[PDB]
Amino acid sequence: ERDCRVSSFRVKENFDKARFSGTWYAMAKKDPEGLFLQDNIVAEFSVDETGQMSATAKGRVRLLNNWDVCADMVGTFTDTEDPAKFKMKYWGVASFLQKGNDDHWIVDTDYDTYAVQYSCRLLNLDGTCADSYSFVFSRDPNGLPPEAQKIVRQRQEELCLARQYRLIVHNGYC
Ligand SMILES: CCCCCCCCCCCC(=O)O
Ligand SMILES: [Cl-]
Ligand SMILES: [Cl-]
Repeated sequence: ERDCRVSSFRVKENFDKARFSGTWYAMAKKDPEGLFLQDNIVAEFSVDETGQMSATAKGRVRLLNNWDVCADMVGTFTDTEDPAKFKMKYWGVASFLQKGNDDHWIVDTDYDTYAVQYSCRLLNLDGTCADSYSFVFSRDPNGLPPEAQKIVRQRQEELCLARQYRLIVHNGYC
């Protein structure tokens, strides 16, 4: 019944980069193929005078053969015609960390409590996403209040992802 075409997904009306700046703690993640950020994931958003949004992120990543390292990542956001949809160029402060360019959508936020982010890296031929990821962010590292949690669950369902998240732990690893 429900529409899972990426082209159908609503995103945050009149998204305000300035209001979104500051520290966001990842509470939950839906992983893409070949997942990178594992847990202890914290993002820092900024906007400069030209209106350009950028971010840094810290988190544990586990490169294969199970060697744990705290990745330090950088992202810069190129605007699109939709104020809530961006292209995010990202890299690690270390050369060998994963680099790339992903769609970065702010699906919903109230700026001071919760955010829902979404990226489809690759479409299916029917317009659904073949390879997606999504972060749920909280301003408070101890988690969302119930009213926000309930809104977020609705958005997770609208993205056709609600069954597919895992919780992100924060235990000072970094
Ligand atoms: C919120 C901006 C984060 C900086 C870009 C790093 C994001 C790349 C990792 C996301 C995909 C994954 O973690 O599997
Ligand atoms: Cl609930
Ligand atoms: Cl579920």
